[PDB]
Amino acid sequence: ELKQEWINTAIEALDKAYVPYSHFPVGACLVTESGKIYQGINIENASFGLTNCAERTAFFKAVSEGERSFTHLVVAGHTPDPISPCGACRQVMAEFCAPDMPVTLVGDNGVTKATTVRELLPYAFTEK
Amino acid sequence: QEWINTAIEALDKAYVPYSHFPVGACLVTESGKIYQGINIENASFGLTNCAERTAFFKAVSEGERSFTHLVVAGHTPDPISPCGACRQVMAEFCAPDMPVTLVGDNGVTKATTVRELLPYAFTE
Amino acid sequence: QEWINTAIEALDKAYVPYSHFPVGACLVTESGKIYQGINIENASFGLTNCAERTAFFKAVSEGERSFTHLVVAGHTPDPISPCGACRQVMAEFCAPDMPVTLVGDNGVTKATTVRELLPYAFTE
Amino acid sequence: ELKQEWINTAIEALDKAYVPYSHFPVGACLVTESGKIYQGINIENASFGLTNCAERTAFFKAVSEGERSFTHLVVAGHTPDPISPCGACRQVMAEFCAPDMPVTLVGDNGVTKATTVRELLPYAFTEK
Ligand SMILES: C[As](C)(=O)[O-]
Ligand SMILES: C[As](C)(=O)[O-]
Ligand SMILES: C[As](C)(=O)[O-]
Ligand SMILES: C[As](C)(=O)[O-]
Ligand SMILES: [Zn+2]
Ligand SMILES: [Zn+2]
Ligand SMILES: [Zn+2]
Ligand SMILES: [Zn+2]
Repeated sequence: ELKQEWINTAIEALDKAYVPYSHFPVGACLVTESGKIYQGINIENASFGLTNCAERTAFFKAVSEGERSFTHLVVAGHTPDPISPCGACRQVMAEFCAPDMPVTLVGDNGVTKATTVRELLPYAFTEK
Repeated sequence: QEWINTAIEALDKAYVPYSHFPVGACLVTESGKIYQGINIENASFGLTNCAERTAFFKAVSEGERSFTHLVVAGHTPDPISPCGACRQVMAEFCAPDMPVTLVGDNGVTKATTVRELLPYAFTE
Repeated sequence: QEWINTAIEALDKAYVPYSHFPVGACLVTESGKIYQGINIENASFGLTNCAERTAFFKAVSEGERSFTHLVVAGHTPDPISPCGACRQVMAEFCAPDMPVTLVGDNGVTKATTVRELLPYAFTE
Repeated sequence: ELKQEWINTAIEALDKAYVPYSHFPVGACLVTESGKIYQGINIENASFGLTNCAERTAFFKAVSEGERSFTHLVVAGHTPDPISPCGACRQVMAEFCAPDMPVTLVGDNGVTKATTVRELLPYAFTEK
């Protein structure tokens, strides 16, 4: 039940995207230790390199409000296969999430992929 | 003063385990809503996000598109200077005439604007 | 003219499969050495690198630290504007007085400087 | 023999770093289809988010000179375990390199890790 709600939150973010250059929305639902969620949207810039992905938007929102303990991340796109977080997003994930933290990826027609931080970013570069 | 206080109080909440250089931001909408930003570093420095951009990403994620003021604060002898990446995100979302207040330690402030910080801006 | 030609000729070599918006750069050292930059996009747009920054990274990787001119070109009606991220990298490595020539289509040019593009720069 | 030369190139980049903020050098040796190499260095900025990693510096050098076919990447750091490319670097790797392209990571005391693009960035986000 909870996972279905998180998926709906990530999907709803697709209509909150700021993507006037790619027209490629991505949505995220980041779940905290308490179960409160932070929604992420893609936010582009005319200089493409300053674009901020939905996953990172969710982390920056949560971390700015003092969140440091995360239990799940859901990411959605309008894609034939489940949306894949880019490497920059995976690196921010690794800063704040345990390797075992589950990640649910969804795409068109209900396609889903169950994964984890450890699986998305093996041998991760960290403060360590 | 409330906007200055929001930016300064953010300094004690920043995620800066690598620089120990906190930056705070207060982004104000036309409706008067306040969005607070902090800098959020990463073990890979290039993935660090500035306080100004954190505030914009928060506000834009909640549908805000009309901004009337930005305050940026640091623990600096002179009023802190927004970096060029932050200025480019300001230009994406703010009118050139939108005022920007820069703050440092011991009450020092500098009044500026989007137009002055990023002249001949790269745009759409 | 050679510096302008280097920046314009880079436009046909850019890696821009997503924007199809090429940008070229020519970075000149005090010794007269030329470094050419192109923009290099990524499927994740946020990992895109601008032509100006490509030129700086090339030059700095070869030990260059003294820069006397930067030319930036685009296929634009007015002279192309460096984004704020590029301006911040210029400020890392260039004196405020270093001249910057901006170029667009049909011979349009704009003369500027690091100091004018990024006033009150965030620094060391 | 060739791999030892690439490792020396990546190690030599450690003395070409521009890292006045972290004092954490990273070196890279990117090998093209012809065997010509591009050396990468870490290049920091006072605004940390504009820092460019050694791996990406090597790719940007090579790609600016028309290179699009890469056969190996070596990365070096002064680290107890073999240096780990961050996720941003892995994402640029995936733009230009085949999943099977080998990656050699080295650290202090000759420690080495043999890996690949597919292993560093599974289920990679791409143009596809
Ligand atoms: C799937 As993405 C472009 O938000 O890293
Ligand atoms: C003053 As800043 C490092 O947040 O651009
Ligand atoms: C003019 As540009 C997109 O290289 O900063
Ligand atoms: C190991 As690195 C900081 O060059 O991604
Ligand atoms: Zn991403
Ligand atoms: Zn900044
Ligand atoms: Zn730029
Ligand atoms: Zn990296």
